[PDB]
Amino acid sequence: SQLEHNIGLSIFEPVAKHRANRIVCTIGPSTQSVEALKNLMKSGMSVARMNFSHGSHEYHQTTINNVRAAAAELGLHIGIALDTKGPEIRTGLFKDGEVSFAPGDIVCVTTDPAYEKVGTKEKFYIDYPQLTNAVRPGGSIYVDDGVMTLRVVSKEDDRTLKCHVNNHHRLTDRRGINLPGCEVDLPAVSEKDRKDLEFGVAQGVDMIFASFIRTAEQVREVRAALGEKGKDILIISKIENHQGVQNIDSIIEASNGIMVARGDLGVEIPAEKVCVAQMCIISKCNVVGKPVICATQMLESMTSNPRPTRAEVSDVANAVLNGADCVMLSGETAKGKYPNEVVQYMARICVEAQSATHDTVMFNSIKNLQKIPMCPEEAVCSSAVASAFEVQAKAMLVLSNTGRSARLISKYRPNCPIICVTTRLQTCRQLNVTRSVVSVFYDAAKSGEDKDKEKRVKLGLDFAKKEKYASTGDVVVVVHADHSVKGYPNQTRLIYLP
Amino acid sequence: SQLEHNIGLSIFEPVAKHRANRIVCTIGPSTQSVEALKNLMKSGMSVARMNFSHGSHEYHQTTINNVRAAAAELGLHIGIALDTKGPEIRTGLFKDGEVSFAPGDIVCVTTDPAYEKVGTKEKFYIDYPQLTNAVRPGGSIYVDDGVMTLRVVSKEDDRTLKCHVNNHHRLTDRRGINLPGCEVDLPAVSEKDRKDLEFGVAQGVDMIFASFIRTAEQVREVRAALGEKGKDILIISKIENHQGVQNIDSIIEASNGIMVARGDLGVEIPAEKVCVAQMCIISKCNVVGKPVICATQMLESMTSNPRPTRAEVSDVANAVLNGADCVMLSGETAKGKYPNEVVQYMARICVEAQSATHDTVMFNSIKNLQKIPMCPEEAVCSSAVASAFEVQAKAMLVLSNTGRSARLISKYRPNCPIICVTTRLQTCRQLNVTRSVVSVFYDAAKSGEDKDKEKRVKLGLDFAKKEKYASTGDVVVVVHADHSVKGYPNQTRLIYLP
Amino acid sequence: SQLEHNIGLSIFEPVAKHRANRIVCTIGPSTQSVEALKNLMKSGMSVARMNFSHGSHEYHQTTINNVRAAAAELGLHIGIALDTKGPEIRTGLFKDGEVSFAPGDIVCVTTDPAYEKVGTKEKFYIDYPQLTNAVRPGGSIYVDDGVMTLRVVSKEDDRTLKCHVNNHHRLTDRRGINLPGCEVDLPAVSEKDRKDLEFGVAQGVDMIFASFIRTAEQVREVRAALGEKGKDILIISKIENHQGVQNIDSIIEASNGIMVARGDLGVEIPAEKVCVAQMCIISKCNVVGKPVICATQMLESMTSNPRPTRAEVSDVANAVLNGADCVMLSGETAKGKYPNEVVQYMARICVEAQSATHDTVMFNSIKNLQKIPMCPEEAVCSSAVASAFEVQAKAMLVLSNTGRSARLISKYRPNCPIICVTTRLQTCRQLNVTRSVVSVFYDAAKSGEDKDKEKRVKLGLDFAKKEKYASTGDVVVVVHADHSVKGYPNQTRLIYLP
Amino acid sequence: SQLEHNIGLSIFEPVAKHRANRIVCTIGPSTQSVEALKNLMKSGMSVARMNFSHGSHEYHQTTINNVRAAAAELGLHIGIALDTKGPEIRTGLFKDGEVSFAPGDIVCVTTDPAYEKVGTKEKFYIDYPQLTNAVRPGGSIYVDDGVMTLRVVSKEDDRTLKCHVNNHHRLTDRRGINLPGCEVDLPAVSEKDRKDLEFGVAQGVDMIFASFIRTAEQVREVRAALGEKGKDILIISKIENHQGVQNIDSIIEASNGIMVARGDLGVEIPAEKVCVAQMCIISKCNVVGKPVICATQMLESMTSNPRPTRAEVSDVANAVLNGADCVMLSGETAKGKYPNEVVQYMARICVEAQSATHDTVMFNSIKNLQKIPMCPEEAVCSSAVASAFEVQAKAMLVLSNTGRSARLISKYRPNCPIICVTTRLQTCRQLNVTRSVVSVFYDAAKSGEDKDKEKRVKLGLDFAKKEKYASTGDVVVVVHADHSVKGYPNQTRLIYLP
Ligand SMILES: O=P(O)(O)OC[C@H]1O[C@@](CO)(OP(=O)(O)O)[C@@H](O)[C@@H]1O
Ligand SMILES: O=P(O)(O)OC[C@H]1O[C@@](CO)(OP(=O)(O)O)[C@@H](O)[C@@H]1O
Ligand SMILES: [Cl-]
Ligand SMILES: [Cl-]
Ligand SMILES: [K+]
Ligand SMILES: [K+]
Ligand SMILES: [K+]
Ligand SMILES: [K+]
Ligand SMILES: [Mg+2]
Ligand SMILES: [Mg+2]
Ligand SMILES: [Mg+2]
Ligand SMILES: [Mg+2]
Repeated sequence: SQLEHNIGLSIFEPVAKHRANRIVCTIGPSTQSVEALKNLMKSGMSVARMNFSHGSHEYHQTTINNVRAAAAELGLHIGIALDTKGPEIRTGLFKDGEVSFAPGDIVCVTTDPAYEKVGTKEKFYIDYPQLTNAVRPGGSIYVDDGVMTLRVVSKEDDRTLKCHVNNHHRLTDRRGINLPGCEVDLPAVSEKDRKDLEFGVAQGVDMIFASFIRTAEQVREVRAALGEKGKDILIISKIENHQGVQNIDSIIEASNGIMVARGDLGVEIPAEKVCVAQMCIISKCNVVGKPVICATQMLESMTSNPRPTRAEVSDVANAVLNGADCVMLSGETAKGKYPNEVVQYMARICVEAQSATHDTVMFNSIKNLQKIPMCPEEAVCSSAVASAFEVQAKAMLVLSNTGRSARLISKYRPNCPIICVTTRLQTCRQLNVTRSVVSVFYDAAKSGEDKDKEKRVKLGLDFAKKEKYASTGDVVVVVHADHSVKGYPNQTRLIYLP
Repeated sequence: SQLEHNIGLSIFEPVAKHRANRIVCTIGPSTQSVEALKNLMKSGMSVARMNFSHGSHEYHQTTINNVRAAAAELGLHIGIALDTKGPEIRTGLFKDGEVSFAPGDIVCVTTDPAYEKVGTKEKFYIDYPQLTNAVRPGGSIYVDDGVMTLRVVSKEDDRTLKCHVNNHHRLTDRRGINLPGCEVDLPAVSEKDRKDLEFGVAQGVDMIFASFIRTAEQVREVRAALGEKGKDILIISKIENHQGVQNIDSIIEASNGIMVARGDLGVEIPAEKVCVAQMCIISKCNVVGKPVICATQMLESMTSNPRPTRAEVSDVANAVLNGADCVMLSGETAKGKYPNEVVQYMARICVEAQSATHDTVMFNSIKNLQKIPMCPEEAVCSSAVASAFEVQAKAMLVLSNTGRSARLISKYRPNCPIICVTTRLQTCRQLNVTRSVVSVFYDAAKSGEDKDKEKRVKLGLDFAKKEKYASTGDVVVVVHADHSVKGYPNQTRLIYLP
Repeated sequence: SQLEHNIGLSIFEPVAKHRANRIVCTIGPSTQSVEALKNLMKSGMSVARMNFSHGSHEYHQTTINNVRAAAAELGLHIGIALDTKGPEIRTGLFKDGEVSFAPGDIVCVTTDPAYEKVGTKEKFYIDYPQLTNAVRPGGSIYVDDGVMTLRVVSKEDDRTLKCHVNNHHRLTDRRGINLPGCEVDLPAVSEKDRKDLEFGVAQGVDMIFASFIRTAEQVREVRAALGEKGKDILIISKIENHQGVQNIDSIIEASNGIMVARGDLGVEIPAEKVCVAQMCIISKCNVVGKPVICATQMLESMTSNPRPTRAEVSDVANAVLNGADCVMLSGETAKGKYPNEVVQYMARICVEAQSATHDTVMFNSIKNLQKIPMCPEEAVCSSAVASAFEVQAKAMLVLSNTGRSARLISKYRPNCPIICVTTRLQTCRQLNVTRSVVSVFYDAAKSGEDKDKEKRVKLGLDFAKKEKYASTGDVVVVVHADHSVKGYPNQTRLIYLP
Repeated sequence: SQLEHNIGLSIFEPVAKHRANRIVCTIGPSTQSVEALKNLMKSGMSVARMNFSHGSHEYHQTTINNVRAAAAELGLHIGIALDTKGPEIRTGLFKDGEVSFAPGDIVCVTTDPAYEKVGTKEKFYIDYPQLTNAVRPGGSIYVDDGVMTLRVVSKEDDRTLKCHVNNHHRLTDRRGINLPGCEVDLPAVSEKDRKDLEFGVAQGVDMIFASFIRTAEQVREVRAALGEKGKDILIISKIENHQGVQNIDSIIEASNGIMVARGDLGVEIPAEKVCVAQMCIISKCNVVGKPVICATQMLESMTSNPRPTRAEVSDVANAVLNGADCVMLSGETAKGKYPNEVVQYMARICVEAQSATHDTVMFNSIKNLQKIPMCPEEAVCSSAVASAFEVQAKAMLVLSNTGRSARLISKYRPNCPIICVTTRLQTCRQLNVTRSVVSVFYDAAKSGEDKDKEKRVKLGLDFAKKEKYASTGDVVVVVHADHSVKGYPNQTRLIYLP
C-alpha cells in the first residue's frame, strides 16, 4: 500500500543519481543571453519555452539562436517550444482609459461594437459576439484574470447583459475576460497565431504549446496550420478551461502531449478544482503513454526570493508523484532574480519525489489498464521494463528514430535511465519532454546505415559507460528489432556491459 | 489502483457536504477581536493557536477570553492550543530597525547582550549564549527562515564570531536563527516555557503544541511541567528538526499527536526533504490513530493577496490526501489582510481533496497494518466503520467521554461524519484535531447518569437530523457499550433514524 | 496467494477441534436400526437422507421413527431429508425380458406406445413422447446409466429414430434413459412424488432433496405441492443435467439450497465437465449464502473396503476447499459394510481440509461480491464475522428463529463455531446443512418470552462453555437485535465469557 | 479471486485444443506389447514407467525395447522411467496362496526365511530381518496397503513376533508391509537397487523414480550409484513417508523433481493428511520450477470398469489445479482391462482442468515469490511468458539443449504450448515431465552448427504450423540467445508466423 510505503521512507538515505523528470523553462530578459542559457542548461533546463504572448519575432529569433549556441557549446540537445498567445476575449476601451467599480454597481455589458471605445461605469464592450448565449442570468463573467467578477442579472436584448459588480476594481483598456463554465466558440488559431506558427515552422521549433485547446477539432486545426513542413513538430495541447477538461480523452488522442496549464485553468474553474483536474489529466496521459507537463506558479516566490515556500516544494514533489513527465517554470526564469537557483531547487525536488516513488506501482497500474491483446512492440516494451525490474538493471537502451519506442518504454515508468540512440537530432530534442530518456545521436550519413544495429548499440553502451549510468559487468536491457523486422522493435536482450 | 481512481475523477460532480478535515488558525492582530474570531469560526476555524513566541500573558489571556466569548455566542466548541516558544534563537535589535548585507560583508556576531539593542552591519547580537561552542569555523548560521546564511570565518573570542555574509539580504529585527547540524543544547522546557505551560494549565488550554521536540524524553518533560492538574491536556509534538524526524517513532508513542512543523523543519534539513518527512510522519500517525497537523506556508501568499497560488492550493489538497487530520494557518490569519477568506479557501480545498479520496483505500491500508488480535474496542470500531461503508451510512454516532473511542473510529477513516456524544466539554474541544468528528455535549450532572445510553443516543440522532447529516429512514451506525460493560464500547448497532 | 499459503502448510500441526462442515448419510439396511443410527450420529451424521427412489412409506416411516428415537436418546437435533424419485425416461419392455446389442447394430427407437411391451433388437420403445424433437441426427441417447450409448442416425417419422449401437450391452425391461444435452420437458412432480411429498409433510421432514430440477418453475411446483402445511420445509434442488447447470442462477434464487448431484450429472454431461459444474455451482451458492451439498461416490470404495482410495480422500477435501457446506454418503452408508468407519473418515478429511483453508480469503472474496448498499442485517453479520477474525474469537453466538441470521453469518465463513440459539426445533434440524452452525433450543413456552434476549444469550454462552468451544475470559461475538428492533438482528457485541 | 473466477465458469465453452499436462503410465502385461504401447502413446502416454518392484531385467529390457520401437514407428519421443523397488517390505508366500484372518486371530510373524514359502494363519514370513528391532510390543504392523493391521502382543524371540490380528482380511501373496513411526534402517540403494540403477544407465533410461527418499543425502546416494555415465539422468524423488515430507525442502533442492507417491504415503501417515502434503509439495515444486508428478489410485476403479468414479475424475482435475506437471497411472495401465480408455479419460480431464484454470494467477504467484535480482535468463523467460499473455500468443518457442530454459519457461505457467527445439534426444524425452512443453529434435551433427539460430527457429515455426498451434499471421514468442551469448538465453522476440 501507499501507506506502508510511506511509513518506511527515510530522509537520510542517498537519493537517485539520475534525475528522471524534466524541466521546461520560459526564457525572458533574466535568461535570454547565451551565458544565462548555458547556466540554465547546467542547472537542469531540458526545454526552452518561448511565450509568444509577448515579444516580436525578432525577440524570439534571438532566443532561438542563443539557445542553439549555448546548447552547441555544451554539447546538449535542448528542445525548443513555441507557446502560442492563442485566442482571447477582452473588454473594449474606457473613457479616460480607466474606470473604477464598487460592489453592488450595476453595469451593462454589450457585444455591440459601437461601444468598443467608449466604455464607462454604466456600460462597456466585450468582443465576443456570442456572449448572451454563452452566459445566462446567475452565471458569472470574470474580468482581468478573475480579479473582478460580475454576476449576470438579466439579458436586456440579444446583445446586452445587465450585470452586478461583486468587488472593488479598477479597469483599464482591453482587460482579459473569462466565461467560467461556458462553452466558448473561437478559432483554435488566430491570425497572429498563424504568423507565429509559420515562424516556428521556418525556424525549426521542436514543439508547439497550443494555448486554450477546447476540442480535438482545434488540435487538428493547429496541425493543419503547421502544414506539411511542420508535420513532425509535437503538438502539446494546453488545458486551460472546463471544455478542455471535459473533452480531455479526444484531446489526448489528437495531441502528442498535454500541458496542465493551471494559471488560466484556475481562473476558468474554481481554484480548488484544479487539483482534481491535474490528477485526472496526468493519469489519463500516463495511461496512453503521452507526455504531460505540469505548469504555472510551481516555485512562484523564487521569482523574488532565493528559496521557495513550503507549499511550493510540495507542489513540485506532488506533480512528480502524480505522474507528470515535466514540470515548468514561467516567471521564475523569464524575469525572476534567481533563475539558476530556481531550476536547481526544482531539479532537487524532482529527485526527492522520484526517490520516494514506489518502483513498480506505476508499472503495474499502467500495464493493468492496457487492452489485451497489445501490439507486439508494446508487449516488447512493457516486458523489457519488467525484465529491468527483475534484474535491477541500471539502464535500458532503445533504438528509436521517431522517438515512438522511447516514449513507449517511458510509458511503463522504469526506475532507471532510458538511453535512446536516435538517427534524428529533432528526436533528441523532442524526447526532452519524456520522463527518464537520455538521447544519443547516431550519424548514419557519417557512420553508415547500421542495418544490424551493432554500431548504434555500441554507441549506446559506450554512452552508458561514459555518462556513468552503468559500468563494466552491469546488465543493460536492450530493445530494438531483429535482423528482418522493420518499423518497430520486436526484440529485447539482456546484455552485460563489456 | 490510484491511477485507475484518478482517471475516473470529475470536476463536475457535486462535492461532499460535510467537511471531514479540520483547520487550525493562529491568532494575532488581524484576528484577536471577538467579532473577528466569530468570523473565523464561521469561516471554519476549529482550533485557535496562540503562539507564545510573541506576546505577554495578558495578550494571550485576551485571546483565551475572546475565543470563549465568540464560541459561546455561536454555540461552538473551539479548541485552544498553546504553542510554545521553546528553544528558539533570535537576533537582537538593529540601528534604525534594519541593516542591509552584501555577499562578502565580513560581520561580527556576539552573544554579549550589551549589543542587544544596537546591532549594525558589522556587529550584532544573537540570544544564544553558547553560540561559540555550538558552531565552529567553517560552520554556517542561518538567519530569518534560512534566507540569509553566514559562514563562520573565525572565533574572535568566547562571546564573538567573525562571519562571512554569503548572500544579499536586508535584515529586520529579532529575526529567527537556525543552526542545523550544530550541537544546540537548550531545554525543551526553558524557564520561560515552564511559566507559559503553567499559565496554560491555569487558564485551561485544551492542548500544547510543543516546539522543537527531539526525543520522547522531551515529551515527558513537557508532560511533567504540565503537572497533576494538566494531565488531560493533549501534547502535540512539533517535528521541526533532524532529530525529531530520526526519533519520530518514540516521539509519536509518547505524544497525543504530532505537528509537521514545516517552517523550522525546512531550514533544519534541506527544504526538498520536507515532502518525504511529511509523507512519512503523517502516515505513521494514521497507522497508530493519532491526530496529525500539517503546518506552515500552506496559503502563504494570501497574507497579502485575495487569492492563493496554484502551488498553495495543491499544498492544502495534498496534505489532506496524505492523510493529515488538520491543516494549519499562521501569518495568514495572525497578521494577514484576508483572514476570513484564507480560511474559506482552505475549507473548500479540504472538501475537494476529501471528495477526490478513494472511499476505502485508507480503511484497508490502516487495518491491514494492525497487530491481530485487536482489543475488543478496536475490533468494534473498525468493523463499525466497515458496516458504515456496507450500508452507505450518512453518519456514525459514538459515545465517548475521554475521546478515545471517537479517535479510534476516526483512525479507520470513514467517509461520513462521526457524531460524538461526550460528557466532557474538554473532550468536545480536543476532538477538533480529529478528522470527521463532530461533538455534542451531554451534561450528565444536569441530565442524569444515562446508564442505558438512551439519552445520549437520542441527543446524537436529533443532532444528526438538525445539522442535516441524515433524515428519517437513513441508517446510522451507533457505537457504545451494552448495558453491562464499562470502560470501552463493545457494541455496534445499525439504526434507522426515527 | 493460494500458492504461498500452500508452501507454508504443515501435516504435523494440530488440526481444528471443531468440525465446520456437515455430513449427510443415506439410510438403508446397513444403518436403519436405532442402534446403527446412534452410531452414525456419534460418527458424525448431521442429516439422515431417505432415498424415495426405493422402498415403501412403511420402510421410510421406520427410518423416521428410528432417527428420532436415536437422536432423542443422544440429545441431538438430526435433520431428516426426503430425496425424491423424480421424473424419469425409461425404455419399454423386451421380448423374453432381455436383448443383447453389438457395436454397429442398427436399432429403431420409437415413442409409439404400441411397441411398449414388445422390444426387440430391431426396435424398442422409449416413453418420452417428445423424443424426436429433443434429439437430432448425430446426437446421443444413453441407456442404462450411460453404459450403452446410441448415435441418432436419422428421424424416420415423427415417432421413430434410426440409431447406431456404440458398444456391447444387454438390455432388460425398463432401463433408464438419458438424453445428454437435450432439453427434457417433464413435470417437476410425478404422481408418485406427490404421494411422497404428502407423506413427508405429514411426518414432518425438514427438507426435500428434489430430484432432476431443470428450471426455477419446477422448484415452484415443488413448493406448491408442499402446500401451506409444508411452507417451512427447505427445498434443496438437485442439479443433475445440463439444464440445471444452465439455469443455475434462477434455480438458486428459487431454492433454499442446492445439491450437486454428481451421479446423474456425470451421465448427462461429459464426466470431466462435472468438476467445472461443481466449482461453479458451489461458488454461486457461497456468493448468495445458501447451503450447498456435494454428493455421490465420494468414498465409494468404502462400500466394501475399510479404508478409502487416494482419489476419494482428495475428493472430499476438495469439496470442502471448493466451499461446500455439506458432503454426502449414498451407498457407503445405505448398504455398505463400514457405515461408521466411512462417516468417521469423512469427518477427519473435512477437518483436515478445514484446517488447511486460509482463514479470511473466503470472507473477503464473498464480501467483495455483494451489492452495496447491503441490508442492515447483512452488514451486521458480515462485520460480526470480521470482528471475530480481528479478536480471534473462539465462537460466535446468534439468535435466530427461522435460521436466516445463522445462515447469513455462515455465509461469511468464520473460522470458529457459530452457536445458534433458536426457538424452533425444526430450525435446529434445518441448520444441520449449514457450515459451522451448532444449535441450542430455547423453550419460550417453558422459560418465557425473553424480549430482552438475556436468557437466550445466557443459554448460548453456557452452551459454549459446556461444549468446550470457549471458556471463561474468551471473547465471543454476539449477534441479535437491540431492545426495539424486530424481525432481524441490528446489533453485534463482543462479550467476555464470565 | 478464485471465487469470482469460479462463478464465471461454463460447461458450454470450447475447451483448450492443446493439452498442457503430462501423463505417466506404468507398463505391465496389459501394456507391454509394441502394439499396446503404440495405442497408449496415441491415447496420450508421455512417459513409460517400469516398476522394478517386480520383474527381471529381461522383462524390463523388453519394455525398453518395445517402447523405443513403438515410439519410432509413431515418430514420438517418449520418456522412460525406472522406478526402484527401494526399501520395500513384503510378506512371503502362503499355504494355497491365500490365508484368511479374523479379528483376534493371534498370529506369529517371523523373519526366518525357512517359512518364506509356507505361510499359514498362525505363522508367516516377512522379508525384513530387523523386524523385531524395528517394532516392539504395542506397536502396529500394516499389511497390504494398510488394509489389515496387527498389534504386536509380544517378542517371542529375535526372529519372531506374536501378533493380534485387528480386523477381517483375506491375505494374498508377497503383500506389502508398512511400519509407520517405526525405526526402519534400510538403504535407499540396496544391493538389488544398485544393479537396477546400473542396468538403467547401461540401457539409457531418461529418469529414476527413487522410492522412499527420506533425505537429501539419500538423493545423493542415488546420484552416486548412477555414476559418471548416469549424471544427466533425472532423479525424481518419491515422497512416501513421514520423513520425506519433513525434509521436503532439501529433498527438493537435491532432486531434479518429485513424485507425490500417495500409495505408500497414505499408509505411512494418516490417509486424510495426504491432501495437505500433496498441496504443499506440489506448490513447493512449482515455486522452484521443478517437475512434480501426482501418483497412485487416480483412476483406480478403471482397472476393472469402463468409466471412472466421480471422486476419481475430481482427483485428476484437482492435481492439475493444484499445479502438478504430471499425473500418473499404475495398475490402471499395468494390469487393467481398459488401459487405452483410462489414459483417454485422464487426458480429457487434464484439458478440462487446464481450461478451468485462471490464466495468470499462477504466473503472478510464482513470480512474486522469486528472489530479486533474478539471473538474466530467468528475467528473460518470465518476461517472455508475460509478453505471451499480453499478445495472446498461441505458442512460445525456446531453444534448449539441456532442457533448463524449457523448464524455466514452464515454471511461469503460460497458457499456450512451449515448443522446444533441442539438440539432444534425451532432452526431448526428459521434457515429457514438464507442463506445456512439446519437443522438436535438431540434429546439429547432421544439419550444422546453427550459430545464428535460424535453422532451429525455422524448424520450430514450421512445427508450430504443422501441429496446428498457430498459422500465418499469428505472433509467436521466441526465446534464445543473441549472436554472442553462450550458455543461456538472453533474448526474446515476437515474430509473426510467415
Ligand atoms: O523510430 P521508432 O518508431 O521508435 O522505431 C524504431 C525501431 O524500428 C527499427 C527497425 O525498423 O528501427 P531501425 O530500422 O533503425 O533499426 C528497430 O530497430 C527500432 O527499435
Ligand atoms: O429468525 P431470524 O430471521 O434469524 O431473526 C432473528 C433476529 O430477530 C430478532 C428480533 O426480532 O429476534 P427476537 O425477536 O427473537 O429477539 C433478533 O433478536 C434475532 O437475532
Ligand atoms: Cl456614450
Ligand atoms: Cl413385433
Ligand atoms: K502563451
Ligand atoms: K512557537
Ligand atoms: K432419489
Ligand atoms: K517401485
Ligand atoms: Mg494561460
Ligand atoms: Mg517552528
Ligand atoms: Mg440421481
Ligand atoms: Mg510406494
